[PDB]
Amino acid sequence: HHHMHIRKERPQDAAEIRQVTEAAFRPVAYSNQKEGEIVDALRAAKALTLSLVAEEDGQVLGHIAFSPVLIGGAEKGWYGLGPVSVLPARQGEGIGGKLIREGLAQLRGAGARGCVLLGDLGYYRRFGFKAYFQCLAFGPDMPQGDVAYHAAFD
Ligand SMILES: CC(=O)SCCNC(=O)CCNC(=O)[C@H](O)C(C)(C)COP(=O)(O)OP(=O)(O)OC[C@H]1O[C@@H](n2cnc3c(N)ncnc32)[C@H](O)[C@@H]1OP(=O)(O)O
Repeated sequence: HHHMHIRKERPQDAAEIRQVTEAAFRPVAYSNQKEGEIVDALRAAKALTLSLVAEEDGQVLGHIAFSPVLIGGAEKGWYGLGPVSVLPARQGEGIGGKLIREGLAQLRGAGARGCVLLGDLGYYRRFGFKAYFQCLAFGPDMPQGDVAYHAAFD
């Protein structure tokens, strides 16, 4: 019962998810510390498409959010990945990678057409993202058009 496992969030997790998110982003120099707010706003708007936690000994160690993105104003089965957050002390152990791979697998399994993200130049290549935006297509390549994240992201 000391094993880490990944599962979908439940309503009872909201405070802890936000605590982990805010801890992860607190020292991030370009962060305006809105990532916790964003997750909660996505949830409030029913736009938190997928929300997974990594849990061990009843504690949330990490979290990932996915939400729909519009392309040229249209819903085309594309999602944005983020935020993803792991407790600072438990980073560099593969938790983030496990959350990302599992989240992508669940999106694909539910009929998604692709995922986009903004982030580190090289890290996300291990999940198939290719290069602003990085993109992972589950079928045809990403259709052209302005990418808009949900209003929660501002
Ligand atoms: C799209 C977005 O959401 S961008 C915003 C991302 N989130 C943040 O910036 C918040 C602060 N940062 C974090 O919370 C974390 O650093 C995250 C979520 C980005 C990554 O979570 P982690 O659990 O540390 O991810 P993970 O362990 O899979 O990989 C991190 C690095 O540790 C390395 N690593 C992990 N496990 C091992 C291991 N057993 N041996 C050697 N290296 C390892 C990884 O290769 C990676 O380094 P690399 O990019 O040079 O290859």
